[PDB]
Order: sequence, then structure tokens, then C-alpha cells
Amino acid sequence: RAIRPLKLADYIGQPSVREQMELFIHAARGRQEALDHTLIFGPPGLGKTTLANIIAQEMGVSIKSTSGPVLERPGDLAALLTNLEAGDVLFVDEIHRLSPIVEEVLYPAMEDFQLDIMIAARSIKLDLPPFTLVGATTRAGMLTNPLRDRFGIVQRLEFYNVEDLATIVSRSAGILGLEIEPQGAAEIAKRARGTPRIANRLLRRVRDFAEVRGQGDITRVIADKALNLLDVDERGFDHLDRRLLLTMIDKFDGGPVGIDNLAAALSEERHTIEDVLEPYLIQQGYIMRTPRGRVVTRHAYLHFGLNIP
DNA sequence: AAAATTAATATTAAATATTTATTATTATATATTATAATAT
Repeated sequence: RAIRPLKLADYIGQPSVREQMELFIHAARGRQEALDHTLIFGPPGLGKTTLANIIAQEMGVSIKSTSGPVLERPGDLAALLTNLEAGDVLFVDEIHRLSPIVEEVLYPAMEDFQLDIMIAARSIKLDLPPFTLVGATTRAGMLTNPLRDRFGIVQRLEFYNVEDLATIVSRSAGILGLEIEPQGAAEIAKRARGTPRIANRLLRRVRDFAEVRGQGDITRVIADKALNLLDVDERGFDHLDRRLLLTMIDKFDGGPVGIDNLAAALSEERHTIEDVLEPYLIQQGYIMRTPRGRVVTRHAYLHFGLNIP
């Protein structure tokens, strides 16, 4: 029972990007040709395979959702391409982790749909039917320059707009059956943390709060009562984050810090911090990073009235 | 003297197919080495 819009117009969250890719879909449909290669990158976990399946039903063809471990050997991908047909498409994931032998096999596969292979050297030339190679990675920066320059469509995925996050909150609460408020929708959009999954988790938890504290009612006051104590903040801070900030600023006064020293002093190993708490705050930019220590920026000083050295 | 020939004549005995320590050689994090700026 996962959250999934049925259609591309039904897909809501990136309206300009949705219109762009709808234009690409109608370009594939009208031209009666396989759609160009689409590069996809952005958030790591977003259910991209399901969206590729939706694109498959929009094309009406089959897309083999494949990844790096699936296509780590060139033989497996060659076999899948041989079972691929005209007008079909192949979802590819973890292209960055894939071996360069895969890259050289996929050079002629998209280069006008051919295949060249060596056998005292003898050359064997093979052909491939036209198709839509789909390349989606968590990060596209590791893609090699000739390969990415030879591609066609490049599409970016990102967390939704705050008003559009609020609309997604409203739709998911209607799916979940929660009697949510537009003020509460904007509240959870401010709490969306850039992640739809943790957003839906917050909808579930405020639904539980409205069930056990209110009379099944989600309002702005109910949402504030649910999300203004413990690891919460209107911007996205936690009391873990506030503790980290306070412990950095009382010790080193916004100066260079030792990461092992921080892990020892906080009674909290630095690994989880740099895995969840630090990357979000640096995603907001609020911590500036040095090779001699992580320091918060002027935003955190303005949060607590602190000076600037 | 000095090497080649041959008839007795005592002598010797037939074990393969498998198997496990005993050597090769192939990754994989992880406690090392390292640099850069930085106060004092």
C-alpha cells in the first residue's frame, strides 16, 4: 500500500519538471520513435523504479528495472538487451558503480543502436533494436564526460516546493484518512525535511497525536502541540541538533573542532551524526565545513545571538 | 695378463586410487601514514 500517483499528470511535486517530462513523453508518442536517453539524479531513496514503471505504462511497453548488481557483468545486460525489442526501454541503476567494460559495451548500444565486439584480432559487429535507455543514479557526478555529453535528456529530481510539499501532505493525509488542516499541511511541509518518506511518517505520527490527544482532529494548534516538543523545530532542527550546536559553541566558540573529541564529548559516536544530522544541516548550509573542523555559519549565530569572528 | 661369453644359481616378488595436511594464491576492511593551516 505504498504512496504512488497513477499518472504523470497525477504525479505532483515537481510541476515544471513534470511538464517537461510530459513534453518528452508526448514527443516519444507523436514521433513514433523510442524516447531519448533520460538522465535522472537527485535524492537517493525516492522509488524511482515505480516512476519508471509509470513511464512504462505511459509508453505501454515493458521496462526491465535493472541495477548495478544486475548489470555488473556485460553478459547479463547483453542478454537483457537481446530480449529487449523495438519501442521498449531499460531502467538502469548504479551506473556510476558499473565497470568501464559496461560503459564501452553501452557506447554503441545507444550510439544509433549497434554493438561492436572483438574476437590475431577480429572484429564482430552486432545490431540492436531502437529503445529508450534509462540512466538513473543517486549521484550523476561520477558519470564520465563523453558518456554524459553523448546522452540526450537530462532530468533532475529534488524535494518538492514548500507549498507543493504541503499539497503532497494534504493528498497523503486524505489517503491516510487524516482530518488534516491546510495550516497543518504547511506545518508538515516545513517539517518535510526534504524527504517524502519521513514526511509521511510525520503525517502518521500527527494522526496518532490527533487520535490520542485531540478528538481525531488535525489543526494548526494540534500540529504545533505534536511537533513543538523534543526532536522537532519549524525549520527542521532537533533537540539533538540544538544539543550539538550548544556543545560545539560552548567548547570551541564557533572555532575548529576535533571530530573524535566531539564524539567523545557528546556521548554520541560521530558516525550517525555525519550520516543523518550533519548532512541535513549542511544541506541547509548552516554548517560550513573545513578540513580542520566543522563550524556552524552565521545563521546559527543569528539563531542564538552569537557574534561573528 | 685382460676383456667378452655363457651356464649355473641363488634371489625376489611386483600398489592403486583416494585423501588430507601442506603448500600455492585473491579479496577487504582498518589500524597505519600523511599535509596543511594554524595558534602562540
